[PDB]
Amino acid sequence: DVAIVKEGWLHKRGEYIKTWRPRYFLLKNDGTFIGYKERPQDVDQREAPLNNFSVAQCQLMKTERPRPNTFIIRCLQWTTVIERTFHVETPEEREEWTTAIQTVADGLKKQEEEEMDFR
Repeated sequence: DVAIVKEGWLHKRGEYIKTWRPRYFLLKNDGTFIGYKERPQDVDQREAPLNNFSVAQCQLMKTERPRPNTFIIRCLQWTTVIERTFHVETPEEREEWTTAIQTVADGLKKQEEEEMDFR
């Protein structure tokens, strides 16, 4: 029952080269957040994504420097800290994305609690 919640272009900052590159991202309701260099094609041939990570259990932060309307997805995975940084042109667009991501994460957190509580 996995479905795309929101998709669109985002300016993503590199993990190694801290430069910014346009990436087409798709957020699914199972937590999947996948980004491509180009908008995906309809075939088993379609190139692999450049970014692929679950937003489950992650935290959303907003910042204005160095670029305004920046949002960061931070996940504490074991001993490794994952941080993915994105920028959009307007604060409205950022709210659009952060709300969508937070809703998906919250849904997954709800499922987690229902599995782990009072077992």
